[PDB]
Amino acid sequence: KLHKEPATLIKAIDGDTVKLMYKGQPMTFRLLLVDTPEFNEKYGPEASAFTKKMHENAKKEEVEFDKGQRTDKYGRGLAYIYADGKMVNEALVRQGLAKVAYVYKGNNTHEQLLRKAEAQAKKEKLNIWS
Ligand SMILES: Cc1cn([C@H]2C[C@H](OP(=O)(O)O)[C@@H](COP(=O)(O)O)O2)c(=O)[nH]c1=O
Ligand SMILES: [Ca+2]
Repeated sequence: KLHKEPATLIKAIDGDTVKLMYKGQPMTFRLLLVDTPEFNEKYGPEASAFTKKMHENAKKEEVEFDKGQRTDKYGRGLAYIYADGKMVNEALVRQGLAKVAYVYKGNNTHEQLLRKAEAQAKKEKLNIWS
């Protein structure tokens, strides 16, 4: 029911935002359903590094919008972002580098997937959960 669409990296930003070219236009994307620590907070650097590596090493980046709001109040695109088929949002949670967060009704298709990842991260006492 959701669809992956093409994009190309313009620039890594931090754990939960990235600059991508989408339909030929530069956009800042904010990753749905997650919150990484800000760069100055604990695990912030590690979260940014993690996403910078995923995004930059990817051959193919893709954007998947949910069923709701596609842009937030700051004009950031709201999407699930995939790096060579692997969801960055979920990877962050699974590594304990983000919390599931900002779960608004109707842009929450992958909520349960991410919560499962968070439970596994917490069980493994990874990073934020250490
Ligand atoms: C993830 C997400 C954030 N936002 C807004 C809510 C928060 O508003 P406030 O700025 O007023 O706190 C902010 C959190 O983003 P950041 O975590 O990037 O700051 O982004 C949405 O509106 N929709 C979303 O899906
Ligand atoms: Ca954040």
